[PDB]
Amino acid sequence: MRTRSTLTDKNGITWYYEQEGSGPHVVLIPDGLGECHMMDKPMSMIAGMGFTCTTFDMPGFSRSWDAPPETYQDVTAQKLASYVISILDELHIDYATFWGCSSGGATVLALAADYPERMRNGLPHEVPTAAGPHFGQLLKLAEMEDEAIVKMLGEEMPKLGFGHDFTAWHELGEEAHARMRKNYPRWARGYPHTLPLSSPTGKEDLIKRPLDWTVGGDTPTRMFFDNIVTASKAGIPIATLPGMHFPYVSHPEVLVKHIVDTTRKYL
Amino acid sequence: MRTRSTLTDKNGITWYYEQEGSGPHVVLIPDGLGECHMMDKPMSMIAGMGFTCTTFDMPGFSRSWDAPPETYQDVTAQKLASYVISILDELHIDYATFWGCSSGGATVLALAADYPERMRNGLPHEVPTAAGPHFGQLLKLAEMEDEAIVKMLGEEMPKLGFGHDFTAWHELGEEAHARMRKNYPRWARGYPHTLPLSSPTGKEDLIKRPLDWTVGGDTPTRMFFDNIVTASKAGIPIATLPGMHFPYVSHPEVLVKHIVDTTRKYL
Amino acid sequence: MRTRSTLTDKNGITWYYEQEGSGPHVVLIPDGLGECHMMDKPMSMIAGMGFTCTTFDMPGFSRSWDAPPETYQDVTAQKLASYVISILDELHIDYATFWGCSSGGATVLALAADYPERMRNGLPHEVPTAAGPHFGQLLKLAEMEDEAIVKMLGEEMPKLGFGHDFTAWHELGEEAHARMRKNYPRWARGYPHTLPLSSPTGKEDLIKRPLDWTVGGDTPTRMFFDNIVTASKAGIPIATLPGMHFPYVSHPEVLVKHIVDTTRKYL
Amino acid sequence: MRTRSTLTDKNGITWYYEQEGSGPHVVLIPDGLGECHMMDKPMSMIAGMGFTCTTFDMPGFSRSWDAPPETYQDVTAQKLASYVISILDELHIDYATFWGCSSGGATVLALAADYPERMRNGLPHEVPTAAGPHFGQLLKLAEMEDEAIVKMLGEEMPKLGFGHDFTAWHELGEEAHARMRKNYPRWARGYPHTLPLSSPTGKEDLIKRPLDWTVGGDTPTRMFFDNIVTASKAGIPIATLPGMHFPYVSHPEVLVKHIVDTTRKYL
Repeated sequence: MRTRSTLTDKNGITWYYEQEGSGPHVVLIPDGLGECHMMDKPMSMIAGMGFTCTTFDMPGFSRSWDAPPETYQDVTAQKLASYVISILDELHIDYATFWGCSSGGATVLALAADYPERMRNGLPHEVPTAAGPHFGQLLKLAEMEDEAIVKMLGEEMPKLGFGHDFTAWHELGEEAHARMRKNYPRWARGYPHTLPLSSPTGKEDLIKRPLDWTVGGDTPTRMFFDNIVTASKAGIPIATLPGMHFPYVSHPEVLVKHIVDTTRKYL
Repeated sequence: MRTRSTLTDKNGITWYYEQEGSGPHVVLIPDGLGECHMMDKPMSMIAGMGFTCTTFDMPGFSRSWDAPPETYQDVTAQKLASYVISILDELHIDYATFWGCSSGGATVLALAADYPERMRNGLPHEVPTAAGPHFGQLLKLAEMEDEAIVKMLGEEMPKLGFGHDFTAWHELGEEAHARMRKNYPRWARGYPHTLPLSSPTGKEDLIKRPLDWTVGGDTPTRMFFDNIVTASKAGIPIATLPGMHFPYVSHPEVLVKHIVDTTRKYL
Repeated sequence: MRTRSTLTDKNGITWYYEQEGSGPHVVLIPDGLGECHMMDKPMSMIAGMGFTCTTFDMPGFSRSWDAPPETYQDVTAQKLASYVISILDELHIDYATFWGCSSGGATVLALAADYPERMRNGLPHEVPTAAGPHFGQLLKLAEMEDEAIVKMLGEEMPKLGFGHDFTAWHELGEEAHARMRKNYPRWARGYPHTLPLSSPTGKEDLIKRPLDWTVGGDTPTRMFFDNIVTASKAGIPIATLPGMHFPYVSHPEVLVKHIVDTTRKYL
Repeated sequence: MRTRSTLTDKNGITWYYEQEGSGPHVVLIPDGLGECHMMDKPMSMIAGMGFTCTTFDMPGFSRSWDAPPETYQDVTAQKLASYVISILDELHIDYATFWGCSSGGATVLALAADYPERMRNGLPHEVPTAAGPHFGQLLKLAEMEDEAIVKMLGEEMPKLGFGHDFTAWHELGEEAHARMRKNYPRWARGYPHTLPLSSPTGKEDLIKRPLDWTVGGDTPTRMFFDNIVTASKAGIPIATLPGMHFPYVSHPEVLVKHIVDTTRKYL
């Protein structure tokens, strides 16, 4: 069923990746934490609908930890899109539906803007576009702390702040949380400062390929208000889905329903 | 300071009203509960900025409870707008800034659509427009229950669902909560089933007068998402202010700052 | 089934009281708030088991608030016991089971100590014996504040501090909370400073009559730890029943089961 | 500094142990999870008071998991006491103060009952003595589930149920939580069926050595009510300390103050 492997890109990234199913390609880009096990529960549900689903740990994170520092420092949506294109090319994928949340969502936008020939349709979720607007207060200062306390402020927050199902978030498992531990400071040093102003949100870029922009049902309106305003002004289908920042974690069944339903409209 | 009185208008409504300050007129329309004491803390702060602030209990609610049944049964935004115009005329207010949340917001829009000559600028907050767009549990069924259980289901829900400031929600005082208890079943019989369909949200009505549409910063996105989409597509300035459904209760200082700042742009 | 009245005893207290049922007498003494509507749901369930249940508002509180200041200032367990004896005499009760929580529980203990001829068996719940028993807020300080802020510190804390069944706490209804609001400053001025030192907890006094001492199952252990230690060292049957400080509000059915079961062992 | 090593005892247990400081011996036995990193913050604070502190992971758990199945199946307080005696002998500790919570507390009691010559004074906390003196699901059924879901109900419950300082509980770190993951199913299969009944709580056993029995300040009264009743009836010093089930995690400083003060009274 699920297959796992490791492979290297000309960039020097040693990716860990997972695939399951057959049919049209769906690519699940993780959020900033870069832990693809968050997709573990949804993927089977997606693949069962007649799709081959692919995911991977992000460069420098979890089992993709063997990567050059430039791939997880000063990170931009454009660089992440290039990395996704690389791993995706190496996996002999031609053209695909892309899901992404947070920085991954930014990546999705960068994929729509700059590689439209490779996208059937895009699904971004809660894209950060402002300095500080991802959880609550400025993450952009967390880099000043020592690693242990960075991981401790981060793993102490994710449950109530956005991943608001303690049994599911914790159902990710202990090996995954141990990897996320080491992911937190790398994310804080490379993902908060640089990602927000790089999400391509211009009308023409958002319109190049079919785009379904979503927001967490229980997320406070102010966090990703700008997403809604931008999408609706650009004419992008914008909607809410159950959960907050990790709909695939807190509500895997509704996440797969949304993924499949949207993908089916653009086959 | 605060002046209070009771007066009858031609509809047969014996209004209770409050006024404070001097200067341009600001009218604070209550939410569906119709209890104007929720504005008690904000009003002084607004009036201190050089404004005459007027509020009142809604027909059939609290100290305006002595009113004909049609004024609080099968309630529509149009009926509420006519009642507000009546009380505004008798207080001989010519033209005013109007604030309204929920049904009051629906009233404000109805005031923009059908009485634009009387409105200087409008402020609606969290306008109900759908049978499902509400952070409760299908209000439109509550009318089937007994009065006591309607009021107790009511008073248990808005404190965390609609205010999220328990000490502030509760500082309203017990005479006010005593009125609100008796308001709850009347609200359930007359405000959930008829009011959502009646808010005029067409572009043409929304553009007649200056309009600042707001949503609670801490409201989860799905509750009034439609408000955001509609306002942004129509070109209406839309933003978030601290609080949820009762910003004047949970966050009075920022509520008055918002009211004053917006009103000052349109004198 | 319920009968209500008012009557005056020799102290000058104008009591409000309620009675229901027939059979052996059970008297439910309120907690410090002195609001007998907290027993509204339990009483019927007790009365249906073949008992006439009597309750009343405490002197100076709710509908018994027309009372001399001496009856609700510098309050002691002994004074409360004498008042309860007076009201019971006027109601032509000779002999009865007594329930009491907090100061009422203190009253029960004093009734066991000084009026053993009048009680068949006693039930006290979470009797305060120390200064500022509650962990977080020092009740012994509330008297320094003004009435509004006292009532707001009170009505705002009891719900999660004392009941943790919010839907039950307010189904008490509007009038009950309206009375309790005004009860708070009187309780704060008269009940935290003097009641804890007056509970008769000597071995011989606790043994004069059958005594079942209870603590809320969900109460933090330290709040009424002393109750457990004292009762168990004296050989008094001590157990917990569902709820915290207001078991008759949060858990009426198990409260009535406990009252009936214990009373049934001593007719 | 803290010293770390591994060693083998006659039972076939590959123990991981930690030691710090000099002076009289204080031994900190883990709760059922058997993870001694929970003592990481307290130990230094104890050592600074002039004590050599020793702790270890319990057989079959965390870094002591390489152990024969009999040491973590059908676990009794007596077996755990014998294992603890083995590890203390191997570290050539003669006589010491022992702290223990939950099963570790049961062990402490078993050490007082059956090895009193080795105990300076004993400190047990929240000893399980019944199959049902908690709130929710019967722990004795958890073994019927698959390991992943066993770990998932455990890690999802204790943070708010037993160890309630989420920032501290999570401050344990991810390597520790990764070990605790694999600890959960072994605990469920070997610790809840058999342990509650093996704690020696008879008066004669409890009096053999100085014993201070404690309960969590914020623990609900019903969880370890039996502990309070038993200790008070036997004449054992019984008191509350800040926290719930993991005081050394949630409130390390006061845990260390308690350990040191009690130990110093019996040096």
